[PDB]
Amino acid sequence: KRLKKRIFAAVSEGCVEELRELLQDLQDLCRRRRGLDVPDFLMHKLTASDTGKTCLMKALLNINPNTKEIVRILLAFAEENDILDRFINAEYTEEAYEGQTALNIAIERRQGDITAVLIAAGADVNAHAKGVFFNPKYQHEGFYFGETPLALAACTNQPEIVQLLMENEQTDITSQDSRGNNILHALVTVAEDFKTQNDFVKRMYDMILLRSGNWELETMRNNDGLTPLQLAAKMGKAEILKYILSREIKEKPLRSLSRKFTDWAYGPVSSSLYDLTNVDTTTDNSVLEIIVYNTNIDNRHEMLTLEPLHTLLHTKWKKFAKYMFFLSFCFYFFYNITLTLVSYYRHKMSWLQLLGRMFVLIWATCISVKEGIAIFLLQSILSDAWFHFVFFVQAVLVILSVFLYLFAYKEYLACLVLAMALGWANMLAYTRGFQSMGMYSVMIQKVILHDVLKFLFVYILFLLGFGVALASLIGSFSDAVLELFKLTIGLGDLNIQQNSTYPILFLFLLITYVILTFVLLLNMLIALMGETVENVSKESERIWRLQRARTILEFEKMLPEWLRSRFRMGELCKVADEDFRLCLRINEVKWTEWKTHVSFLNEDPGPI
Amino acid sequence: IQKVILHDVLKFLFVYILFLLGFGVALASLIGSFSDAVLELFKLTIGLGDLNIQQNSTYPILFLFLLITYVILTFVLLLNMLIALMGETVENVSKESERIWR
Amino acid sequence: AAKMGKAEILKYILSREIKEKPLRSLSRKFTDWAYGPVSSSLYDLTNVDTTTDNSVLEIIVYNTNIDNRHEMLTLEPLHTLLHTKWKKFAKYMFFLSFCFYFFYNITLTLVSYYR
Amino acid sequence: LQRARTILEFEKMLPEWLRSRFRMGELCKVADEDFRLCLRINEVKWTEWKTHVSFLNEDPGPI
Ligand SMILES: COc1ccc2ccc(=O)oc2c1CC=C(C)C
Ligand SMILES: COc1ccc2ccc(=O)oc2c1CC=C(C)C
Ligand SMILES: COc1ccc2ccc(=O)oc2c1CC=C(C)C
Ligand SMILES: COc1ccc2ccc(=O)oc2c1CC=C(C)C
Repeated sequence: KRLKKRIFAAVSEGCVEELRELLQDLQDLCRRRRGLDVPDFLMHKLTASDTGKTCLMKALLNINPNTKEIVRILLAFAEENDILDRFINAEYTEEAYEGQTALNIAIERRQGDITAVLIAAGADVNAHAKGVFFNPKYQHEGFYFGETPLALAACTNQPEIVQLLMENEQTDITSQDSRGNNILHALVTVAEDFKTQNDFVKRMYDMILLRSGNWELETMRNNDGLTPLQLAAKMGKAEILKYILSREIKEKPLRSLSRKFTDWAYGPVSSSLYDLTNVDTTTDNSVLEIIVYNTNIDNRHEMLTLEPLHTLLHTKWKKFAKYMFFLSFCFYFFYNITLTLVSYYRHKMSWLQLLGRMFVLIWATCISVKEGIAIFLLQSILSDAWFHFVFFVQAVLVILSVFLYLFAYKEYLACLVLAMALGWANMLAYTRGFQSMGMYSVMIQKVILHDVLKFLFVYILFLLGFGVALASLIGSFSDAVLELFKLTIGLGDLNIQQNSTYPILFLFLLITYVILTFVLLLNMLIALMGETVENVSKESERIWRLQRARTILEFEKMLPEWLRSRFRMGELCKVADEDFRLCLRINEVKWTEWKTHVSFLNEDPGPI
Repeated sequence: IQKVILHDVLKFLFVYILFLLGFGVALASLIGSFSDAVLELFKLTIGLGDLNIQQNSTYPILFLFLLITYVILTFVLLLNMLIALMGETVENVSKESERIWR
Repeated sequence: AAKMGKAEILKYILSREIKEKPLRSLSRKFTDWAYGPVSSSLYDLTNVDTTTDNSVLEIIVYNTNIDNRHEMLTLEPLHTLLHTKWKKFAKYMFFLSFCFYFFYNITLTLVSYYR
Repeated sequence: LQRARTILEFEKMLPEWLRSRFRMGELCKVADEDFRLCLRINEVKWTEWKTHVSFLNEDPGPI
């Protein structure tokens, strides 16, 4: 048993001669074991039974410059012993690291020739790794490359290994794994910005894709049920998503697997067709929908700047929602006027007094029904869900107050005033929907209610400290609050200063409160400017790009299907043989670079 | 910047006058008197209204609420247009001034 | 290094690791394990932590005369260890001290003459 | 500063036996005849790429 560990030590070192003679000793052990015929006696002596690690495994852990000689001897030892398939394709037995198959290790240790010999040995190169480490619940715990030796070298930027694994016979590029992912998913899953990662995730996405040659291995969906394009949306990885939409290929026999088809070019002017296979909302899950209806990811302002999203989003405003938002704006504007006039300022022939109150009741319900479902469908109060709360609350209190008049409880009038009060509050809520005027204010209403109230929570507590102090100078306590609030106004004067007890002490506590208020009110004035400059100033139009585009698709589901069927952007076009696609046309002009053109949708440039 | 300050302050004032008349009909419901309620609430911007006019006939607890909500929100809004004019009109209107001067 | 407050040398002390085998003992920031792009490390705590009467962290705190204390605390074995001591002790300790003195001021003003 | 000032100021206020429970880091062996209390921090790098030869352990994950 010491002899086994001495081998593991000889595994751990480059002692070539010491490694050889122990195998000569182990060969003599196999000779003396006649009855076993050494199937597993070879296995038992070369492997710790608790962990499943072998001699070839542990040698690939510890890399020395004598490692290549260790490999060629270990493979020479197994081949007389005829158990190399059992030897090389051994795997881990514990639930962590589960089935690692140290061909995986040599990829991770980046040894190309050592990898080539194991391929030349034949090592089941589509070996699915498992284990809690390879599929971690947390980011700090493990590393999720997607359980594939091919995808590992892809994820670890070793393109020659990606090249060398590419032309094996039983490679099976289309493989799936635990969590249901394909090789492109993990490439999306493991990606960052141009900071901290430089374009290899893009390029290794490209390099494997040219070998593919089929629309499948993008049409596949995971166990979550998502395409790599869909998973690009849900993960929100921006830099890969730019590459997907503008993926064009000049090289002829596989120009089919391409997007952004070049329509025509005539010198500095060209036109192009961006594909709409799954971007537009004609399908239940679309690219544009997932980017809108998620708050948890990040960075939604960046992704919407990208081109086939950006123009298509602009067109849907122009043909639908600029009419739709202005119409919704005018109806609720008439609704608030309809509330306040017939409150008490104004029943047989008086039709328009009665039909006016009827018009209030019918429209407030449909808002309350639609918002009541929508709130029940769903973090939230930071953006737009607190707003959709107030629309529902204001609608109910209109309905609730009139129903108090039916049961004649006297608070029907008082609840009616609160309903009309919040009716103008939601009238302020449409002011963000203009391009400019609400949006610098509304997102800073998020900020100015935060920063001034924390000053006011100081200041009201700063108020009541001085208030009980002067009340001790001889409800009168509530009157002392009202007296000291006049000092903020300036209404208190010299004659009220003529105290009964200690005029010298009463003269001190006044002027200390005056100056410190001038200290504090100047301080929040200064500190708001230095903090909210250029950060809240930019984040304002960020949410303006959000909450507009939020509502645009929210208007889109409100339209009927037959009227949607008229308004379909883009057009059915033929980019290749036996293919017909709806695509979006965008004209543009470049001047800087200059190239002759070989890829054409048409010969004739102009619109026919 | 008279081109600019008439644009940016009036859109605040078109909010604020509409922000005025919403509170104006609310306190008028607390018992032309409607035009007098505008003149009463404009005194609050001046500071002329005081404690004795607060002694309402109906619901003093509700009349105490609608005053102080208008005071703070006015201090919110008038501070907001003060901040937003500085961050927007810096260095762009400041350069475009001498452009038109040329 | 702490008392003089020389920052640039102090970064070299804490992350002083050596790959060269026969003297890898005289090293700090021991590499735990690495698997591709993910690695773990062990920063030593020979004299940094306050288990000894004079420690590195103590001298950086309890001096005003030197300079530049914001720079030195950005350094790594200080920075994480300082963050952990907030989380396991002082966020409970400061909030508890905050609530007692908050109750204390209310306890002062009420029984002044109101009751 | 003043946060981290008070943190160590709270530290001396604690008793020794309760401090003895809360000891950050762990006793580990980095070399022969050496045992040290050290702090573990995980991190991720992408830019440079090197094969690894210096190891505390062969097995990456927490056991
Ligand atoms: C009005 O159309 C919209 C609407 C929303 C967004 C949101 C993000 C964005 O970056 O772009 C957008 C556009 C395009 C604007 C123009 C001037 C072509
Ligand atoms: C165009 O109609 C609109 C417009 C705007 C809104 C705003 C919020 C909302 O929840 O509902 C709305 C509706 C639906 C009302 C009807 C009568 C179908
Ligand atoms: C709350 O933990 C603290 C406390 C104090 C300091 C002081 C200096 C410093 O630069 O870093 C600090 C941290 C670390 C914060 C995080 C979020 C890891
Ligand atoms: C946790 O206890 C606290 C909390 C906060 C402070 C603040 C300043 C101070 O000088 O002393 C303090 C103490 C010690 C009091 C006791 C009863 C042991």
